[PDB]
Amino acid sequence: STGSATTTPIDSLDDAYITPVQIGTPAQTLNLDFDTGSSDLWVFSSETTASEVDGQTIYTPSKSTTAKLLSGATWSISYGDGSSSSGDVYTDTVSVGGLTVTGQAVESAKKVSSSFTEDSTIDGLLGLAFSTLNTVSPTQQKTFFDNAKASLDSPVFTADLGYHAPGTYNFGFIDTTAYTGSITYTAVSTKQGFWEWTSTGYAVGSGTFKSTSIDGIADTGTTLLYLPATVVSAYWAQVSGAKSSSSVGGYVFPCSATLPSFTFGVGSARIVIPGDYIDFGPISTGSSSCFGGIQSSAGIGINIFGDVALKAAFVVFNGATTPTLGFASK
Ligand SMILES: O=C(CNCc1ccccc1)Nc1scc(-c2ccccc2)c1C(=O)NCc1ccccc1
Repeated sequence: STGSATTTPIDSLDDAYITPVQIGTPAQTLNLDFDTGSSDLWVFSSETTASEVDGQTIYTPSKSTTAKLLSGATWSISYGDGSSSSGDVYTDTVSVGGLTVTGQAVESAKKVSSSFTEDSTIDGLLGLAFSTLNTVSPTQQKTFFDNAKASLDSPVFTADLGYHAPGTYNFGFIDTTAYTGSITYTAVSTKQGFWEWTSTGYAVGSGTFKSTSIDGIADTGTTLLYLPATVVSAYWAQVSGAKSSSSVGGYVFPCSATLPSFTFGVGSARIVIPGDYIDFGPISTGSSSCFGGIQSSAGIGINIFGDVALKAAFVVFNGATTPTLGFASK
């Protein structure tokens, strides 16, 4: 089997991408944030505290004839922004572009934190990291990809995120028309539960490529590109007036600037992020100070190749017995 679905930016800055997902019988369609940095499929629901729902579409398990409460199961997650959610668990039928998994754990939110409530465009997350990170207790549950993978023509999914435009998630096949040149595959460590790999270096604009190992994760659920402070300083040094602001919480730059590209290495291959991808607009409405799309990972503990990086590439998440990651230019 295979599946394909279009993924769409939630706003004009590409802060995140949402992909429609069918849950239950009859189908309830929710727009989920496909997240290769986490492993829970969780949704706003009829059980979510009413005050914490503000425009999201909810899953109502009582209206699904295939929903079954998973007895005694709960879940609870927190993310790096201090945001969180928790609730109970149903199994139900879940489909992405007709690719169907029966018995998928659907984690129904009883509580969500303010950042989720305040974002009306995201009805939940669909995790695509490794199932070792799934938070369901006392019995850990499998991701949608793990449940689907044996049925797929090939045990893979691909992310083709657009810059200020829709893109595509494919499951089970490689669309060889979606990229240029060849796909360069690179080794993955699953020890922390992520699609963790090692970039071979970087360049800023037309500058000299620096060969240096940069360990990080391919994370579709993170907006920006988080890299070591030395690398990030090298980038922003090329933008007149750019500086790290403690109060804002990262590098800001004059909105009138033209941003240079940023290149990262995948083996001997090179992925070029155009400068415009690195502009996240005014820090507050009407400001002429703009927020940078490349930021320091110093306080994170891990580098994150988030959407800023991934959207410059066609990315293969290869879930063979020994997983690997593939990157191609596009
Ligand atoms: O958690 C993820 C992937 N899920 C991102 C997500 C999606 C929707 C809503 C909320 C979050 N990736 C990882 S791995 C490690 C971190 C991290 C980040 C900051 C501090 C400590 C750990 C993050 C993460 O939270 N990414 C999103 C993010 C939020 C705020 C600031 C930077 C990055």
